[PDB]
This record gives sequence, structure tokens and C-alpha cells, in this order.
Amino acid sequence: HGHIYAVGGYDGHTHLNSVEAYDPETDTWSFVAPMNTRRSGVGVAVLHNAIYAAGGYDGQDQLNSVERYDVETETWTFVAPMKHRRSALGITVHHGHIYAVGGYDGHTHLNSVEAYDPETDTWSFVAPMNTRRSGVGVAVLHNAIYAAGGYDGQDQLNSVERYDVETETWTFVAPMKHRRSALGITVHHGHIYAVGGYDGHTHLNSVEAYDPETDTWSFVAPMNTRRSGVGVAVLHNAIYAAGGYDGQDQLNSVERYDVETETWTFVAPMKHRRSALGITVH
Ligand SMILES: [Ca+2]
Ligand SMILES: [Ca+2]
Ligand SMILES: [Ca+2]
Repeated sequence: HGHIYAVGGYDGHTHLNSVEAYDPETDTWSFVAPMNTRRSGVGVAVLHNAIYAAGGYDGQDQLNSVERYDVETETWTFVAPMKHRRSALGITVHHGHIYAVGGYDGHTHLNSVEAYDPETDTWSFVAPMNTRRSGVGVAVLHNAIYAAGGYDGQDQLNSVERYDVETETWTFVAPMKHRRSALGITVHHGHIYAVGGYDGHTHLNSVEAYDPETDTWSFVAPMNTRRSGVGVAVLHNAIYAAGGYDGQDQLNSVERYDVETETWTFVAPMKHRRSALGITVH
């Protein structure tokens, strides 16, 4: 449907159940049906033409609940809950399944990983990561899921792991040049883009890109704004960075990276400021 969906987050006072969608044809945001549950630190993905919002924090607990938006009915419906409560988890989709990666359960930072089967409406565990990671960024590239950065309970991480769906286990790949917790992670062309985050000292406007052909990370032009708790997605050959936290304020601004001009430019802001939001393209 070629729209960017911005899901939940925290606006500085409220944990949001609000959802809005960006139309690139008109450069405008409009609101969507709100979720059943408030969710900051939420993970979101699209599976068989529906948007899933998994985990997060509702203002009182970390969540194992998971809800599913159908664009036709404009309704959010709960599906089976995750086995682990997870805020600041990563969420992605591979081979018809949703993968919930890491996160924080209210006491522990998780290395556990669970997969959702929409045909049986059940979650199952898969291989845990080598490293515990909340505030992790995930994405899929070819036959693998990548988990980059995050926070292991005491350190912000620059390490990066790859889940090979054939070997069914996680292995380390080249680390990021910067440590990044609460970063955004997305895939463009054949590369993984790591966007923003927090390095233990400041909130980052920097960006770097992973080439699987060479197992190396390289510099890309930084964004105009520092953003941890940012959501990122690709739409029509451009990368969008929406929301986050610049070190002082939750953000409603949105920037778009053009790969030709290597330039970030602001587009229309969202109606709500959202740190620790989910962002996906539907
Ligand atoms: Ca057009
Ligand atoms: Ca089916
Ligand atoms: Ca190759």
C-alpha cells in the first residue's frame, strides 16, 4: 500500500496507542485506528498483508501481547501472546513468520528469540542470540536475520549477529563502527543501514551501512537530527527516519535519505512526537 506506518511510542508524557500513516504521494500524515494497548518500545512488521505490533510497554508493564491491524476493516485484533514479555525488542518477518528478538522483560535484558506462525497462531522459541540485547535493531537480508547493537544490561553494543535460517543459529559478523543502543535498522539495495541510536555518551545523528559482499561497515551521510529510539523504513528507494529522541525532546520530525544525492531532507512531521516507536511500510 506504499505508506509508512508510525506505531505507538512515547511523547514525553504518554505511552501512545496512536498510529499514523504517511502518504508519499501527498507528503501528509493521517491517523489510523489506534491500538487496543498503549505501546512504547514496540516492534512492528508486515506479514501476509497485515501489520503486527508486538510487545512494548503500556505505562505499567512490559507486554507479551501482540495485536494485528487489518487495513480493510481498520481493526486491531489480539493474536496469541509471546512467551516472553519484551519491551525495546526487534521485530522482523522471514518465510511467513514474525521473529521477536531480544528486548527487556522488566527485570532482565533478553537474548531469547521467538517466532510466530500465523497458520497455527502460536509462538515457538528459536535459537537465542549470543548476546543479550534490548534496544536492538533487526532486519532481514537474503536468507538471514541480522541483529545489530542494543544494550546487554550494562553496555551499549557495536556487535552484530546473523541468524542463518539454514543453520538455525546466530553467529557474529563485523561489528558496527559505533556502539548504538535504540538504533534504527533497515535494508536498502543489498545493504543494512544502521541509523542513530545512543553510544553511552550522546544520542547519534550518524549513520553507517553494512555490505554483506565484504563484511564491512562504512560511513553514510549523517542525519540533520540526533535520534535514539528512532524508527526507519525504505519506501521507493529512499530511507525514512521518523521520530526518536535527540537528547532533550521526543521528536515528531521525519527525514528522508536520497541514495543518489546522499542527502537527508525533512519531510512532513508526524502529528505525534514518538520516541521508541515502531515504523513499517505497508
Ligand atoms: Ca506518484
Ligand atoms: Ca493459511
Ligand atoms: Ca554476492
